[PDB]
Amino acid sequence: MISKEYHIDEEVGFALPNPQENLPDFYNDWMFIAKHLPDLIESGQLRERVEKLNMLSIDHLTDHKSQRLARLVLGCITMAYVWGKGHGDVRKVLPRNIAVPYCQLSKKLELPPILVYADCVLANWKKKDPNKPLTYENMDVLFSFRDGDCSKGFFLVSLLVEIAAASAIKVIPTVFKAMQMQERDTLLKALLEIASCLEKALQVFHQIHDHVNPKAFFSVLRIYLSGWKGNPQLSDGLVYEGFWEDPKEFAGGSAGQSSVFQCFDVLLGIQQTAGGGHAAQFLQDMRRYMPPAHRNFLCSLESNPSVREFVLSKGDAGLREAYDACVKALVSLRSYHLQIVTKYILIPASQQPGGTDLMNFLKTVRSTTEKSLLK
Ligand SMILES: C[C@@H](C(=O)Nc1ccc(C#N)cc1)[C@H]1CC[C@@H](c2ccnc3ccccc32)CC1
Repeated sequence: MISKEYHIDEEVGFALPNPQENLPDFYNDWMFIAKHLPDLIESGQLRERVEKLNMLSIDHLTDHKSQRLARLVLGCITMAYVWGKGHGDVRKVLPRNIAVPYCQLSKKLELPPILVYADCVLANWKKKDPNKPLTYENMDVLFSFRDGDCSKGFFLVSLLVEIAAASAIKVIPTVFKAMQMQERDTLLKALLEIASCLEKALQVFHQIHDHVNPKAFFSVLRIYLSGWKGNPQLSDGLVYEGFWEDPKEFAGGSAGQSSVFQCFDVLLGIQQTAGGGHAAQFLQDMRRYMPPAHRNFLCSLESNPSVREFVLSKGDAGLREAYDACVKALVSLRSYHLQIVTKYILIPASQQPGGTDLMNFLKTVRSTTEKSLLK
């Protein structure tokens, strides 16, 4: 069984299980804004509310989950204050009232003060009826940016795929032991179970199409998931008033912050972070934007001896086809993602009178995965 000190749930994997929906009543003022970003934005009174808050303390955030719930709240608020209505009227300074508690709550959690995927996907969800299983119709998110930003779709579908991969994560310890103990039949069985679980994860990703439409994602939701690294409209980054003196640059959320988007490449000995290509560095950098425990899990995989070198050594066609199945499944997940980015960005972007740096990254990530095959 996997170590609980990495905070992987036998059931939900890298998602946070049964996330806190409510902060202690001390924090009712934060909760009210995050619950109503749509309304407060469209009114034009979102910045008014934030600027009129008191500097609350983080010291009443006790349990890990209430701390994770706060970080999701402040991170939604921060993106709303910075980006506004999403049409270019931008704030370059985050008020102490909010920047200070946020930067504190982050340092405690080892995360940066910007909304990351482990916020708005892994900790942003509830099951309506506890007894029923984790299907979309039984699920909701906790927070959103504008009406019809399709944020429910993009986050829950992401999350479901994360859950679909939990099944595969479960097996990783079975692999490394079979190598350590030289149990070949057992290793093959495992690689096949893992491959099946990613074929499953692909069918879940297909659900994307029912719950997101192109116009809304390109023009709206993309705006609120943008950060301030290499961004022209915030050339130097964000001032976190009262916590840091200078403005700091921080990246927008991306699929690259998903552990699952990394853990299997690493398991299979695909050197995504070596060699140093633009894409290679970007995946290494986003590891620092993951929960500390989850960054630790990936790093300790690089520490175990290579699954690729072992399979290559044995001259065993069954192990090769089995290893190939896991690699081919990942190629499917990258190819489907390429299809999604076409439908959801590049086409819309061609209708408004960055966009493509993302495609290169995935053509590279895919080409590096396809070249990691044997037969
Ligand atoms: C929809 C997609 C996403 O971008 N979510 C997402 C949601 C919110 C933010 C933010 N702020 C950023 C990102 C998710 C994550 C990637 C995943 C996937 C694709 C390709 N290759 C894979 C390989 C192994 C496992 C999963 C893979 C598909 C599901």
